[PDB]
Amino acid sequence: QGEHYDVIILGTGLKECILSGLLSHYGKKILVLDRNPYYGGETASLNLTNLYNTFKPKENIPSKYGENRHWNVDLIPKFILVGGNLVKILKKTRVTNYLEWLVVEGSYVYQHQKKGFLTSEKFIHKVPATDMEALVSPLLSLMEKNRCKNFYQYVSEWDANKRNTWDNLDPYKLTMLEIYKHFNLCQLTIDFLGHAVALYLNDDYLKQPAYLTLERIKLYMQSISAFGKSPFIYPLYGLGGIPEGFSRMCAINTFMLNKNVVDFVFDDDNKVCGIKSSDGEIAYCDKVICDPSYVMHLKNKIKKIGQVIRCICILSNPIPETNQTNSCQIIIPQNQLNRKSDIYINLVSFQHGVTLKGKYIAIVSATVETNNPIKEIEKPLELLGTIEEKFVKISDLYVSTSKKPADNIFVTSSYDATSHFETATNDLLQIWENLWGQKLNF
Repeated sequence: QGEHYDVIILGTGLKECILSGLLSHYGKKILVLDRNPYYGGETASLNLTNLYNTFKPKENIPSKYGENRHWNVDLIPKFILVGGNLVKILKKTRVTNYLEWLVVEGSYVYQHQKKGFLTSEKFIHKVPATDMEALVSPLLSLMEKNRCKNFYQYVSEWDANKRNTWDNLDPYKLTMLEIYKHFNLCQLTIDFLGHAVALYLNDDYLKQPAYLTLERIKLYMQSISAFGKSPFIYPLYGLGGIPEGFSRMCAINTFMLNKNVVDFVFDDDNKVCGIKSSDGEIAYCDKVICDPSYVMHLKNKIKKIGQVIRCICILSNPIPETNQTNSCQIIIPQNQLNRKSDIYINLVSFQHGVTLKGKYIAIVSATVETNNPIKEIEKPLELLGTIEEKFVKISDLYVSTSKKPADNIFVTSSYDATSHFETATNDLLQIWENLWGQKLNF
């Protein structure tokens, strides 16, 4: 009798949209519903009116910021690694072409260098990604430069499946730390390699087999060649083209805003079999994918693991010491700020169609470790020069309580503090694997 779908998806956050795209691509019958009057959920894109309504509702919008059409401010701007899986997913689903991609102009890492007699105090530095960049890197002593050049040369020719490229270092038996020690790299070198090139969140990889990390370092290095300036891209007008893109694509094989779900329907074995709205709509389904906001009434679905702070800052000029770049990423390794998790800064501007020409947006993101998260981002904010306005959002971080829920309600994790997309893609890939029992193939 009633409407029936393979999967009903609740929320139009980026992960939900991407998963909807993949389901529609592989022939599944889906319905996508969102309580909000706009797409994007926690990853929504805001114009000026909406940025101000959301964060500064008592204030007039300054005239100097001009018209709404120039502003597309992602709440959660994550850059995308050229060689990563999101790009592969967008290719497969044929959504890539609804978007225009522009390279992020630079990649920086924080390493404090104290004022000397002939050298200024420094904080952030270009991340070297070729042998030649390493030999010339201010991150490395004269000597360490040669060593890092040798390391990059090695990785550049290294192959996980060709032993004659290993120089007798077994990457399945040796740990990454043993590989570093073979090249006699120092701790600060290890710091930026692990956090800013291999793009890890912590130093657990040091004790794991080397091949995992070599592949990632090689991937970073390969990813630059596409656009040269960095291995990261971001769409013109920001990540808001993505839900639009997927809505348009899925409609071929639909998405609905302003749809207020008020209940899950469960069968006799407590497995999801449908959803109901406040407007007396019902549909049946075999599975649900949703963000944590849709399961706040349900038992043992999500676990809070912490909070994230993001501070969106309007600047008058590029970030000092980033070579006047119109877009950039700054990775701050946790040991640099005496803390237990990294801090990240993304910068975007008129280049990516997200701000008025002459204005910039820097977004500082951190995992909350203290009673006073605003204080935790004080030093990072000092990197930005004159800040015109700040828009701060602190959010709870949830993860799902199991990878393969018996009830067939698959919950996406909250977006983490990272400035790039990998961990989001990893979560949606894990959800995909467990929906159908098979990894996505590229």
